Amino acid sequence: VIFRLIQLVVLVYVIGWVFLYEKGYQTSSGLISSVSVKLKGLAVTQLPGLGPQVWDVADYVFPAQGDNSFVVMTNFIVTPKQTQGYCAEHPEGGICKEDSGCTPGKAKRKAQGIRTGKCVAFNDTVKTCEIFGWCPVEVDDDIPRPALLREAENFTLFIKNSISFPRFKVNRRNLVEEVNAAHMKTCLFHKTLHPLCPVFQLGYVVQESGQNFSTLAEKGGVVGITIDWHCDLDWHVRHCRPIYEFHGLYEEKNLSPGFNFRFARHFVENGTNYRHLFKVFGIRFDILVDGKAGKFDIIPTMTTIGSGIGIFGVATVLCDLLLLHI
Amino acid sequence: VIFRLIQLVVLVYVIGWVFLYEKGYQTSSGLISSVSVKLKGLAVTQLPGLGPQVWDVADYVFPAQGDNSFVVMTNFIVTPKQTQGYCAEHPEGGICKEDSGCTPGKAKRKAQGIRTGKCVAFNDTVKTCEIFGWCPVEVDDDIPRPALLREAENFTLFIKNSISFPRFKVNRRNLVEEVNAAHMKTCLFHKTLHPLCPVFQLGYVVQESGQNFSTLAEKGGVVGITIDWHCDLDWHVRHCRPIYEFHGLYEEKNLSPGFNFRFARHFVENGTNYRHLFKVFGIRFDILVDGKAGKFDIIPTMTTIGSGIGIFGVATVLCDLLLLHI
Amino acid sequence: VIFRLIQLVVLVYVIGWVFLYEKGYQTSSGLISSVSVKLKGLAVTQLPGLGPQVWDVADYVFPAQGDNSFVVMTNFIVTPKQTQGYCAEHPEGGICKEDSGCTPGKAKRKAQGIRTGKCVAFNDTVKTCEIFGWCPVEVDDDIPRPALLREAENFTLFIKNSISFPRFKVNRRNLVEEVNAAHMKTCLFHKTLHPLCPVFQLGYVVQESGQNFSTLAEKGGVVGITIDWHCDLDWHVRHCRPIYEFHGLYEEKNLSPGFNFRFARHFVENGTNYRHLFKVFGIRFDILVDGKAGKFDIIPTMTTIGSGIGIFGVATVLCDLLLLHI
Ligand SMILES: Nc1ncnc2c1ncn2[C@@H]1O[C@H](COP(=O)(O)OP(=O)(O)OP(=O)(O)O)[C@@H](O)[C@H]1O
Ligand SMILES: Nc1ncnc2c1ncn2[C@@H]1O[C@H](COP(=O)(O)OP(=O)(O)OP(=O)(O)O)[C@@H](O)[C@H]1O
Ligand SMILES: Nc1ncnc2c1ncn2[C@@H]1O[C@H](COP(=O)(O)OP(=O)(O)OP(=O)(O)O)[C@@H](O)[C@H]1O
Ligand SMILES: *[C@@H]1O[C@H](CO)[C@@H](O)[C@H](O)[C@H]1NC(C)=O
Ligand SMILES: *[C@@H]1O[C@H](CO)[C@@H](O)[C@H](O)[C@H]1NC(C)=O
Ligand SMILES: *[C@@H]1O[C@H](CO)[C@@H](O)[C@H](O)[C@H]1NC(C)=O
Ligand SMILES: *[C@@H]1O[C@H](CO)[C@@H](O)[C@H](O)[C@H]1NC(C)=O
Ligand SMILES: *[C@@H]1O[C@H](CO)[C@@H](O)[C@H](O)[C@H]1NC(C)=O
Ligand SMILES: *[C@@H]1O[C@H](CO)[C@@H](O)[C@H](O)[C@H]1NC(C)=O
Ligand SMILES: *[C@@H]1O[C@H](CO)[C@@H](O)[C@H](O)[C@H]1NC(C)=O
Ligand SMILES: *[C@@H]1O[C@H](CO)[C@@H](O)[C@H](O)[C@H]1NC(C)=O
Ligand SMILES: *[C@@H]1O[C@H](CO)[C@@H](O)[C@H](O)[C@H]1NC(C)=O
Ligand SMILES: [Mg+2]
Ligand SMILES: [Mg+2]
Ligand SMILES: [Mg+2]
Repeated sequence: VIFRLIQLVVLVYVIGWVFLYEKGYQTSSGLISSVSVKLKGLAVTQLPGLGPQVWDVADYVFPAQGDNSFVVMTNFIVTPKQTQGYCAEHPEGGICKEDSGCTPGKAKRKAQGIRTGKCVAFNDTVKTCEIFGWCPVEVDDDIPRPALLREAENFTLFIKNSISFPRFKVNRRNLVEEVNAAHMKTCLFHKTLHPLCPVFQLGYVVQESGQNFSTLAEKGGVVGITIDWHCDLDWHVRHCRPIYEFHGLYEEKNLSPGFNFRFARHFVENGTNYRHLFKVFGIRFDILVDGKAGKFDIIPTMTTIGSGIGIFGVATVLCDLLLLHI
Repeated sequence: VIFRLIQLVVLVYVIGWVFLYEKGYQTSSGLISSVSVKLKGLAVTQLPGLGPQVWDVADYVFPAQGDNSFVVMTNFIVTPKQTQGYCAEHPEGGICKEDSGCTPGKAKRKAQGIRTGKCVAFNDTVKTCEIFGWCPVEVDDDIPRPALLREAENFTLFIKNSISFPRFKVNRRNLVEEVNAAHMKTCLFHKTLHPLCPVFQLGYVVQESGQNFSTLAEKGGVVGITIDWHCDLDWHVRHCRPIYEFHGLYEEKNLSPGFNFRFARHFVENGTNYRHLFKVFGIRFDILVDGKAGKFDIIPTMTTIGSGIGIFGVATVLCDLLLLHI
Repeated sequence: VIFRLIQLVVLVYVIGWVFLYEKGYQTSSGLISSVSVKLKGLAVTQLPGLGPQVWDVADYVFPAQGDNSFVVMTNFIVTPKQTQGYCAEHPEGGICKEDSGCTPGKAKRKAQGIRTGKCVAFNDTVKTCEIFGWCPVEVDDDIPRPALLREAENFTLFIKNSISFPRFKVNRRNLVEEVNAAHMKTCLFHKTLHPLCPVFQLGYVVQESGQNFSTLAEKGGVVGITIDWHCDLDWHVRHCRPIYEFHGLYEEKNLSPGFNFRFARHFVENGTNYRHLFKVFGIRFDILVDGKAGKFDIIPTMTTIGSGIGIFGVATVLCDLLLLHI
């Protein structure tokens, strides 16, 4: 009788686990995703010598059109009115005492310009090789300790994620039926309180990634936002909801901490070409959307049943051999 | 004799389905893809007060260098010569009667600037809190009903998709051998007539995604272009061709319809910093390239044969048990 | 005795191959990746009529903030001070003898502007239809044979790849423990000599992709950089290292060789709107990061053991049938 008992255990396993837990009766399809991101919020940076400068979405989001991976500027160093000319290079490229030390040409690594070959004063104490390039050279030694856009903590990120399961011809948007005009007006995403609001406060996103916004704001950082669409299309499509998880690890001990990049805003003034060089420290938000849809299909159902019978057949042989040797 | 009959059925299944349909004799490798997109076409927008403005690829493609996900501008709202200053904020941030209602600071959500705390006239009828920020504030209430770049319907998208199967060291470009200089000159992609022309008319792409370009043009939209490379490398490499499928669902009832973003073109005029704010309504084309290559390999062939023998062994046991109990 | 001999062979197979080589005792999880790219190096282009122009990271990287897919400019054609006006279109849009040939409107394909309908002289020998658009029209017929930014060969690409295995809560950066401040100062990645230095010389990357930088520099190109994280988390996390492989095939015979795009730098001079049109020929670097982590888990271990017993049970039946029929 114990022989058939195992058969029931195998039958329970197949039905309970393979046929039900793993949804063996369902076929699976990946998704194709499109992510639209809009940032709302504004930061003001009043440099002691420069009047209050405002930074809206058009100025602190890179790229402006948005992408799966986009950068929100949280701190910057600006070299205003850079012009192509001769000037002393940054001392990070070497410090010279006389023109003999400087060699005409271009530095082998991290070149700042075309070295003329004569030493010139970078400042009163330090003399550096004269280069041809964007002048004055960028001085990014002093990152602002309170991030100039630390107010980006309260910026709101609206993630509009349109997914499709092409095999099942099911289109879903992360703005699920629950999300309405009233929610989009005042809702801020919370992992438990508002798990479906597609408006994310950047500080909350960074905090839920296991990171500190104040630390990430100063020198930039990385936050990974995963949107998971695990949907059972055998149920009403309204249950096909996204799951948001935030990822990131900022170790100050780790070398090259944070994220930064340089971009320039070229302009012409007084019939001369100038540019504003910005070393933008910012949090790169990588929005990775993954998921699978499961819809009942007869072909996986039959193969799962066939696999269950095959498992049953193997188990009966194993029980037969077991009883013989024991 | 029925015992061996089932054996043939299992043998037919293994050979016919596992060994041939599923190509069990082949090993499989994913692909690494690079997508190059070039947009050709031009739109002219003659505002009643502003002379005819032309929009070529450098101006309506975001990003200009292109990407797997890029935006073609189909409609825009422009705030010309925005300057950082004091002005009335947009009424969407609140309408005030007196300065008492306004509070100095920054709005908690969708902040437009630094509220000075005194109510000022946004226009004759409506007074809004004075803010410091980009002035005049954007008025995006009236989206142009005929899209300013509705001529983007006839824009041509050239998708240059270079894929590689690194395991098989096979490199393919969507410009297949069939595609030649004469085709690239006049061909427009059609799902059946010209299924290999890599030049796609945007209107056709939107139409084949199940969407209406006129609707998507006004408020933006999303079109997913999937390039599938299902190649059997046992055949000549010339048969490794891409398959293009277009995806998208635009529901006007759905909240936040379409896609839009704001970008600015900063410039200096009369020794003052200005910017042109554009609320760009556009169709975000997400080009997702997937696929797998199958090349004959002895190791999968042996395992498939071994699996077939294993299936044969299980089937014989099942037939044995069947005949006993029946 | 040969019966049990096969049992050992199956036991060796399960333990040796399934349980050990394929790490059946381990569960597997994909990774979520964020790629930060910084380009260092400078190129100078001294046009015979235009003074030496320098190109630093802010000017030759598209997008400036970087992405998984980014473009490093290696050659460009510039149309300076384009303004919206009437002028002769490029002869690629058609050559006319009289105004009768030109038709007012817009060309059906590759439109350059709004044709006024009167033929005008493009140059002394050739007359083309007058259009309204960006003037003077781009003349990209003569790509510079020595690429203007062929010095991009010695540009250094710093790939900062932060990955996470969310199931295992393991965060890794391609700046592995071996990589320190001293390495990041002077190291250049080599496939064998320095396989962990995250600073890549562009010439080396193109060369290791099977391509010639001089060829790719002139007309652009594509290089795929794959970062593979195949990590066994049963071992210390310091062994979770990335593997870099470079992919690309440049066939001059292939149609549409290379990669190029057009972007504009709009500016206002003398109270008039102008733009600098750049046809940027560049190498698009697609950084695809993939990999899987394997950590010992009891559930895969039991199923692998159960599968091994199942394989053992099937093998015993096959040996039984074999001995009967033979
Ligand atoms: N592409 C590159 N080639 C060579 N060195 C690089 C490159 N990118 C960064 N580095 C160097 O690596 C170190 C850390 O890089 P990281 O970008 O995090 O620092 P940083 O202080 O912002 O650098 P920098 O101001 O030099 O761009 C610095 O010494 C930086 O100069
Ligand atoms: N990041 C965000 N934070 C908060 N609200 C947002 C955000 N992005 C969009 N919204 C709001 O969500 C609603 C719909 O968003 P959507 O971007 O589709 O509309 P819109 O009319 O283009 O918005 P807007 O002009 O305010 O950017 C609007 O009320 C908009 O203000
Ligand atoms: N979107 C498009 N629609 C139509 N033709 C296109 C498109 N993109 C490129 N082409 C044409 O395809 C051919 C090769 O394309 P490719 O971009 O490699 O060449 P090109 O010389 O840089 O082109 P162009 O200067 O015309 O942009 C050219 O004749 C080009 O005009
Ligand atoms: C001069 O420059 C060096 C290197 O950047 C810096 O350490 C030093 O403090 C500077 N001195 C002054 C007086 O600014
Ligand atoms: C964000 O939270 C509130 C705004 O409602 C404010 O009190 C706080 O200071 C803000 N923090 C920053 C860093 O701007
Ligand atoms: C973040 O860092 C700041 C300063 O480094 C510190 O005051 C604060 O307690 C940290 N944590 C949070 C949650 O802000
Ligand atoms: C004033 O602004 C409000 C809010 O934008 C608008 O509804 C109204 O039509 C405007 N009135 C005039 C006369 O422009
Ligand atoms: C696109 O098709 C033709 C151009 O050949 C033209 O008749 C039609 O009006 C165009 N449509 C738009 C919206 O520009
Ligand atoms: C698209 O919409 C327009 C106006 O909304 C309508 O006239 C047209 O019939 C629709 N369909 C197509 C295919 O253009
Ligand atoms: C005139 O333009 C045509 C077409 O671009 C070109 O082939 C020819 O060489 C040009 N002639 C001169 C004198 O520039
Ligand atoms: C790159 O290599 C060295 C620089 O160290 C130089 O001799 C060589 O000419 C450079 N090549 C180019 C194309 O700039
Ligand atoms: C690359 O091309 C140039 C010119 O086309 C040639 O001189 C050189 O030998 C080629 N190979 C390498 C490795 O530079
Ligand atoms: Mg620095
Ligand atoms: Mg609005
Ligand atoms: Mg051309």
